[PDB]
Amino acid sequence: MVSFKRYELPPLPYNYNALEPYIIEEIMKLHHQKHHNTYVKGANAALEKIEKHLKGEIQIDVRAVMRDFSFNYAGHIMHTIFWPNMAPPGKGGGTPGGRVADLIEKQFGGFEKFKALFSAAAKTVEGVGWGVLAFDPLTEELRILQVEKHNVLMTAGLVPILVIDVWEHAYYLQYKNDRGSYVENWWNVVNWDDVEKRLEQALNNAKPLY
Amino acid sequence: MVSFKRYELPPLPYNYNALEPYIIEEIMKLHHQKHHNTYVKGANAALEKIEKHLKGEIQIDVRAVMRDFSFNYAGHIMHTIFWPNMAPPGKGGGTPGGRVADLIEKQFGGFEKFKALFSAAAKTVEGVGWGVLAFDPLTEELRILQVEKHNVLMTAGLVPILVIDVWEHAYYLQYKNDRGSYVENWWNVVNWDDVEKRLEQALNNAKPLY
Amino acid sequence: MVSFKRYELPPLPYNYNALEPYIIEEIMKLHHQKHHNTYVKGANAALEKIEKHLKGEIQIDVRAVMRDFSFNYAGHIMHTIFWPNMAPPGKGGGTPGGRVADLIEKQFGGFEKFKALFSAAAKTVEGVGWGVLAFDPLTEELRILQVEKHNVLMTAGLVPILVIDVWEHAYYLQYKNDRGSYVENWWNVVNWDDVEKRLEQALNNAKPLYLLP
Amino acid sequence: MVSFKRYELPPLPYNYNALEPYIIEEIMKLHHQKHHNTYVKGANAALEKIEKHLKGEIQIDVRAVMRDFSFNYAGHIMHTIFWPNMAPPGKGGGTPGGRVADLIEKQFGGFEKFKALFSAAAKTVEGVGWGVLAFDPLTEELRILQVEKHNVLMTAGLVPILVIDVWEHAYYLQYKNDRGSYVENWWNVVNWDDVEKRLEQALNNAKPLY
Ligand SMILES: [Fe+3]
Ligand SMILES: [Fe+3]
Ligand SMILES: [Fe+3]
Ligand SMILES: [Fe+3]
Repeated sequence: MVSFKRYELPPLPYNYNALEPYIIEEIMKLHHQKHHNTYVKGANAALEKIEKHLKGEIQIDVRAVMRDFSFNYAGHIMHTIFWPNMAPPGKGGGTPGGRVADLIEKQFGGFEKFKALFSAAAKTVEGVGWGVLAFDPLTEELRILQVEKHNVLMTAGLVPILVIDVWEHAYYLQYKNDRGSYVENWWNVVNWDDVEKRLEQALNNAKPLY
Repeated sequence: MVSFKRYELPPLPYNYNALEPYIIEEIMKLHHQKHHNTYVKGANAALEKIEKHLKGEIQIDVRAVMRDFSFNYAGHIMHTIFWPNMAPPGKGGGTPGGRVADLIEKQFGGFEKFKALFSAAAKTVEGVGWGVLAFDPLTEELRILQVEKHNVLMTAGLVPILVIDVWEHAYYLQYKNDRGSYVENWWNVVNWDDVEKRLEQALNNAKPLY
Repeated sequence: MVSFKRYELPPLPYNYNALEPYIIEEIMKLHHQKHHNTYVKGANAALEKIEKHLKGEIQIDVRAVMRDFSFNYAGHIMHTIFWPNMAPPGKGGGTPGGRVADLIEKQFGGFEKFKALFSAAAKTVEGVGWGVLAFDPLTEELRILQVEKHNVLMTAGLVPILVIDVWEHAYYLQYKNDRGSYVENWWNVVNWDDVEKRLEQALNNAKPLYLLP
Repeated sequence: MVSFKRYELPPLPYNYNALEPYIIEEIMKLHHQKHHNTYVKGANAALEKIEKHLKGEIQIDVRAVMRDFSFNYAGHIMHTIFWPNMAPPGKGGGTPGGRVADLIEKQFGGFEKFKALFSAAAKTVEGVGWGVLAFDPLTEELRILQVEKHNVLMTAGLVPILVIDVWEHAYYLQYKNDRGSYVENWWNVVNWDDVEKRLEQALNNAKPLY
């Protein structure tokens, strides 16, 4: 038995204020340094308990520790995708090209219509959660869904390639209750290059994965 | 637009009575022909609604339809993994070798410790759900977790390689309320070569996705 | 400190085979002696942990232990209402009268419309759960809802007066996957006298719990 | 048939700035006028769909509409309890007497032990939700629990007599990520007069409902 590899906080791919005016520095700071850090620490702490259990040192509530692992792992991986999904206005914003634009044209009937559907998915998350654009390994097509918290409504298989955090902490300081305006403005920092790089990996690796 | 690719019910890799005496024919029949078919039909039905919305013919409750998609897609993919995860005793059962056994030693301290943990995870799912052995693309390590329903507690990233269905319909006609005995018996039909193939694909393809 | 009062498994109000042919003896036996008993034990086990935590004897995961309490307490109270909600065919079945019929006409446009809606609610629970007819203390009207597991989608305030268990263990041995047939057959053992009494209590007692008199 | 009685947004028992310095005016105002109002509308909108369905005027997804009703009704009743559970500091805060103090002594081993447990329950809500002190009709005793969102982990029977909102919108503008500090400060505005009156009604009324 070798000890588990610890999860690590991935640094932001841009400065804390690089997403202004659309997302303010203070949100980015809090979001990355308080919130994301906590998921990393929480996922590791769950695995530490599992380890002490396996080594016969303690007897854990397997369901409880696994619920802790699930929520914190999911928070960790969802944000790890969230950050590079965005970029400073210029590098971020506008409309996609390449392979992403092609499937969006094919599945959703154009960016316009995709954007409307994704925005509606994000805006209408009940409570806190995510709007998610995912690659389906079973059909090699794009799917849009919601995730509640970090780990509710998410499924096996589906590979998130573009996600928006619609937890209240993601916008409240700036947009107050107005999640709709947040989602509208988030489009101006979407890093279509990062998304494109993900659809590439998925088209190559996801079906041959399942 | 191109109309979404439909999901389809996979055939079982063996006859309905082939996992006897561990899982009786009537369960396998009902489970595949009734339950799994419902998920295929529901996942498609959800995507038909999204299509009509995209064609501008109807307006949908995006949240509601994506919850339907989520549950049925999850049910479909989880069962698609579940069937080939099992095999008629001989091909099914026993103790794993290869890379599966290798990381089972590294992560869990051996087959018996792993078996005990996986079994406890499976047995203690609250309500209906799944015990899941998954490959973590962020650490390239095994993780065990539970899923409730098909689409609760599941996270992005984690690739399920071995799953056990602990919904009541999976065992009740034979084991009645005794999920524990069903879980103990299920080990005798696990298709470890299938699990091995899945882990190999996961080691090859999963990490370069996130 | 004296701490907590324990939950106990109630007896059924009738023999295990008393709801036949609509619900078979085997289901009633397993459901009561194994499933319901398990919730009683689970709720008590959670309260024992909280106790030890409060005495400083251990330090629990409060979230985890409260999740266990929630699920098992909910299972216990839901089955506690479920059993007397039914009665052997004769006392059970048929159509309600009294205050329940009055509110069903007002809220739902009659019994046939109510039945169609309640049945749809029960039949379409995603995964395992309950169909629930409840009294709303804020409006003193009936409401129908679903509950998933025992403790998901349930809200504060609403007082369940008629519930149907649509967990798979409630019907599978007899109806197999055909939850629809089970739901249809279940109407034949509804104890409307029990539902009526619950509504009487709700009309008298529920509103003041929330809107102070 | 009679059209349903609509839910209405109650006024607060005090002005938006009356809970300062513990909860700032801007939070109280947004929380009441935006958040609570939205639940009232959401619960009414779900009931209207049910009505139109019953009148044979529209098609509904019964599950979806009932999920909408559940969430919004729950948000409404929980905030309806939340507001009078608080009072301007002076009338609010301090230490309970009467029947509430008596049960706190007998069950939790006194106020400080109760406060520590309730605070722990509130602080550790996973995602958004509520810390709840409820009266249990089966035992005529107090119980503590968490609720996630407004309508997850709540059970039948239990009557909330004291609740704390730990949705991020309840604290984020003032306390940022520091929910712990919010929970600690909230004790200074607890209206124990209100809690005592709720308990007295529950002692009188709750058990016979079941
Ligand atoms: Fe976040
Ligand atoms: Fe299944
Ligand atoms: Fe049951
Ligand atoms: Fe709130």
